[PDB]
Amino acid sequence: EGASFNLEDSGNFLCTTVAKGDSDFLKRLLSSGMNPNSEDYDHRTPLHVAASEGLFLMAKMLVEAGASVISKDRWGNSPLDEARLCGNKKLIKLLEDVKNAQSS
Amino acid sequence: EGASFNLEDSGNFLCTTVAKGDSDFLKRLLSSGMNPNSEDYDHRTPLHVAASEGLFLMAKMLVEAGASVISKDRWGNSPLDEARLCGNKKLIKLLEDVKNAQS
Amino acid sequence: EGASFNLEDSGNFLCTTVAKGDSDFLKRLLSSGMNPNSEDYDHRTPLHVAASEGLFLMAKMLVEAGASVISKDRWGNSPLDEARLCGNKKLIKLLEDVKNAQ
Repeated sequence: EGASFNLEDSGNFLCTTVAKGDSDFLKRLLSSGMNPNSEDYDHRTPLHVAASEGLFLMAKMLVEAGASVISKDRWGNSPLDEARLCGNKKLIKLLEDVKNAQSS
Repeated sequence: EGASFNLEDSGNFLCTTVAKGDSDFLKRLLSSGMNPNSEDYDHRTPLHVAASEGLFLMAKMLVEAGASVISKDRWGNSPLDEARLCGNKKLIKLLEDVKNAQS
Repeated sequence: EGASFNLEDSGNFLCTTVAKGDSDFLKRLLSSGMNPNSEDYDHRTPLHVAASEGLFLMAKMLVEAGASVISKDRWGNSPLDEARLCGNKKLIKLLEDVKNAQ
């Protein structure tokens, strides 16, 4: 029927969901695809939160939803920067390649 | 009756509520004794959000609730430090006074 | 029923309420029909006081109500001038956007 949350701050609710860490909840949400990424009160997209948290599965799944890596938090840090800070090889490679491609 | 909040992620919900910016509604939460020390997934206190955004009044009441200002976030900046980054002289003033009390 | 505030020294009361800093009280006040365009005896709008105090959330409520950004104070200073004195860059930006719109 064309399911779409379209909730108030649904992307910010995804920031709160990455705070929850429920990858299944997130997968079903992003299957409904309410929002790819949206800045939180810290101006951090849910991709920022996942990348800083090292949640590579959630971050890759958000990138599949459309969470951009060129977005930067309140302190001008992209999710790629957070992933590089974390040091997650798979997540670092994913965000490096995706953001470098996104620049073009 | 002693009914408490018992609400999941009190810190993150407080960050969200301060983000809304309803000073009297936060005050009503405080009349229910709302969680003084709070933090979201980025370890950012609602004090952090208020100070980075310069919400001096919200931070004023929240600190009145007994909120820890020396507490820092994922970035290692306290709400005092976040206000210093934002340069809210009045908010820096209040947070510094309460910190000198706390230190 | 068409309630109107009809309260003496409305601008002065609004400046004093900005001094109170109760954002919810002012939100409900100016959303109940009161106009914050009115200034005080010092011709300072409540927007003037908010901008000098750097009360961005409070001044944003104020502007949405209709508090003039190009109105001057007793000393001939706009709320934009008050924002520049405060040092709040973002407040300066929205006040400049409003002056251009107005």
